[PDB]
Amino acid sequence: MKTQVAIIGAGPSGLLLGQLLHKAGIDNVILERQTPDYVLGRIRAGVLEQGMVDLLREAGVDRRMARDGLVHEGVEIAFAGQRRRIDLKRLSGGKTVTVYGQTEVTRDLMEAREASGATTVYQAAEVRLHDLQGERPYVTFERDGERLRLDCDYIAGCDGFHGISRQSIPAERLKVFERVYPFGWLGLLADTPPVSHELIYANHPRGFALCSQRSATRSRYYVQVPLTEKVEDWSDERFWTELKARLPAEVAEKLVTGPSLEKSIAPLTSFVVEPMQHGRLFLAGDAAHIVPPTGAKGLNLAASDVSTLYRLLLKAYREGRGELLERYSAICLRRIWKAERFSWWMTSVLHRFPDTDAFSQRIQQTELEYYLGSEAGLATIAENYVGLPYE
Amino acid sequence: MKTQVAIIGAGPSGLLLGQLLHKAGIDNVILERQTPDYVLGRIRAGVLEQGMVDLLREAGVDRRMARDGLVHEGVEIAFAGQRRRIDLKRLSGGKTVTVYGQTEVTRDLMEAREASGATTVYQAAEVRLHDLQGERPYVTFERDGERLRLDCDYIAGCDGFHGISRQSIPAERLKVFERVYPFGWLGLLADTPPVSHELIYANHPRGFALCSQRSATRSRYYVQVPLTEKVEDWSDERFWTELKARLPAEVAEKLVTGPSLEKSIAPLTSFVVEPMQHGRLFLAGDAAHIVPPTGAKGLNLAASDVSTLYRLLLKAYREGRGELLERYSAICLRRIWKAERFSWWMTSVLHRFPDTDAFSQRIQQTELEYYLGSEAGLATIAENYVGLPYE
Ligand SMILES: Cc1cc2nc3c(=O)[nH]c(=O)nc-3n(C[C@H](O)[C@H](O)[C@H](O)COP(=O)(O)OP(=O)(O)OC[C@H]3O[C@@H](n4cnc5c(N)ncnc54)[C@H](O)[C@@H]3O)c2cc1C
Ligand SMILES: Cc1cc2nc3c(=O)[nH]c(=O)nc-3n(C[C@H](O)[C@H](O)[C@H](O)COP(=O)(O)OP(=O)(O)OC[C@H]3O[C@@H](n4cnc5c(N)ncnc54)[C@H](O)[C@@H]3O)c2cc1C
Repeated sequence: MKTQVAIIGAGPSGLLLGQLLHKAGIDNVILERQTPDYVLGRIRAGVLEQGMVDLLREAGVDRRMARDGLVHEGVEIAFAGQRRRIDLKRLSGGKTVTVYGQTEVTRDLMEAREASGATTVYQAAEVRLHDLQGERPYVTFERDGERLRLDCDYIAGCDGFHGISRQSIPAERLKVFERVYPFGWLGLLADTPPVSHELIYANHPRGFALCSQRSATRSRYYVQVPLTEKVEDWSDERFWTELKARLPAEVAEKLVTGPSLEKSIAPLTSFVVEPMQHGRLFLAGDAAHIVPPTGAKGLNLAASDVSTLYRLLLKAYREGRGELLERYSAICLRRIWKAERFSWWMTSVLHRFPDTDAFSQRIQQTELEYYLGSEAGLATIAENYVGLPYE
Repeated sequence: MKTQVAIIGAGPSGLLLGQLLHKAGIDNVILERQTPDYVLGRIRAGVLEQGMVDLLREAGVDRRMARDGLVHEGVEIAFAGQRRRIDLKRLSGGKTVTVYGQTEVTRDLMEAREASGATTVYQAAEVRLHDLQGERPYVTFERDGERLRLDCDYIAGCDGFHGISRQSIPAERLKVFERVYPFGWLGLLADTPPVSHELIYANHPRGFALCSQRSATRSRYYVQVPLTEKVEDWSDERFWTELKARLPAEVAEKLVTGPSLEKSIAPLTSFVVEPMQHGRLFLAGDAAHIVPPTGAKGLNLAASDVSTLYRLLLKAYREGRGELLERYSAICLRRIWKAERFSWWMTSVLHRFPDTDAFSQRIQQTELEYYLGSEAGLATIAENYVGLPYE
């Protein structure tokens, strides 16, 4: 079989890229290792930037989002017995963020792709990339025991952190920057109304806690935990008790608890690879970088990578300007490093780090007091949170 | 002998406090371990905040400063082959900083004190504090072999980092926060015109460099060096060569070099003690806290401590409101921690740290790119640099 753009991965990056290209008349095939069900089971993201919201509209998949998404104008940070609200809207110059589950976005894209008739191969096993530096690269995979070959012009590696694409680039061509945090986030999804109409990030002596939501009757909560913890050691009962201990009293008493629909631990890490391309292979999303969830940037960076790749591919196909593709990495990395810096900052001021001396603890506390008390300080948080401009 | 306020230390803190109190009619005695000459030999500070400038006027010692000081409206940061100017004036809402040597400020204060006839005892050896928690504390010292006693109501410890005052407070009453940096600043004072009309802080792969000044014909330069260095290993020739290697080409070629009037190494440290008082003893300046020189806050924090102590002492004596003195520490510490956080931030983004991984190096570079490229980011630097409001 042959196509123009082969896409490895049917997570949000691959689906979004596939939809945008399909609409512009550029044929693409998506190869996914898992089943549609497995992909739909991943909870993940809840916060979307306006740029991503606009990209969904451009891809014509925003109906359900416009109806069901919750536009947030502010966010709250609680520390040392204080609760400070950051008016994102006022401080960023009118921008806001939208709360809409990653599961929902993925479902919308999958339904749109299914309807268009564009090619998608689930359970595509043993994907291998070939002749990346040639003019005719190809992808081989197994479907029901038989090895098939897919010829194409370009390959978009949208296969996440553990994908085959980043592994297909000669190791000596890549420079990796990585940082592993000494903690993870234990998350719990409950069919209960959220404790607040806005998100609450809490810095507490026992560790970080976050009150988020999915809708008016579905909440998502997180608590920082050591990497040595096992989810089976955390009953719903223990989670609720611990969550309450980390929140302000007035917030903790209005908390409606309930059984969990989902519970899991996500370890925190930062990861960046430079460059993000090799010959005809271009990496996008988690395949090229990981950000700790504290700043809500992961999916949102996947969106800007895809927006950039789609626009460069359009010029290559429609305008015959293939030279512009060499610029992909430089353009993406500028935004990636700034989002990484913000996600790192947020993580360092909201979490409890093991083996922290007295000086560092005081500085951490003073960072919050200063940034949340100064108009200039609040503005740096707000502009980064709503998301920096796309290039 | 008897006095109202005994002041330990004739550095800028003690002299400034002594002058303000004398003018308000509150008698004070200053005890200094060294000679006037030794004190005058310390180069130190070059940058003053507006609050300190205003306090000098209030103390009636601003003539020479108003004539000789240089008002700066901006400052420059050079990194990765770029030179970025921070318009302090525009970004802070009209505030600026004044460049006037600490040696000059000290000389002005010493001449003013000498003229007023207020008591100052130089070469006051073996100073000891007594009955701090009593209603009648006293100070003993030796002058020309004979031990004298000085009775007083209050004692102001303005004796710097190695003073006797902080050592006179029961160790279990104090909580110390400290951080030692793995480098020092090798400074050089030259009788040459400065390379720029504004300061240049430079982050370079070889390490930090700073281009400062004292007047139109006297410059002060610094380069970051390991703590294992000896000033005798650094000839003027080696210093100039190294300085040039760390500055942008265009700046390095306009550099007028010359023999040094003074050369010394200052190690970098952060130090805070809580509280800053014990009974009738109140600590001010370096006796209570040390900030790395990167943010130019040391002398400037000494000024706000003194301004607060003077105003509280005025109410105690003039208005009989002695209870207000219990508030000294809380008021000072709020400003101290914010200046410490800024001095720490400045130090971490401008210096080369040993054993820094690739991720940290990129984040350091991105911090500069973001803060110097965003209006909100530039404003946080500017408002902190000109100095946060006095309480
Ligand atoms: C707890 C948590 C909270 C988060 N919160 C937020 C938030 O609020 N906002 C935000 O912006 N981000 C958030 N993120 C991040 C966001 O979820 C991710 O960045 C996003 O999933 C990345 O999308 P992707 O398509 O690049 O990769 P993925 O979602 O990992 O999808 C990659 C796909 O490729 C498939 N694949 C893998 N290997 C192969 C192969 N060899 N062959 C073929 N197919 C393969 C995989 O099965 C998968 O379907 C959060 C993440 C977590 C863990
Ligand atoms: C390289 C460098 C650059 C700097 N640059 C700046 C700048 O640009 N701007 C800024 O704000 N700050 C700067 N600082 C800091 C500033 O110099 C100090 O914070 C300031 O000297 C503190 O004043 P002080 O009076 O509290 O203490 P000091 O200046 O140390 O004076 C204390 C006095 O007490 C005396 N004393 C000591 N022990 C006793 C005793 N036992 N009995 C009696 N007398 C005693 C000492 O001899 C001394 O005279 C810089 C510092 C350095 C090292």
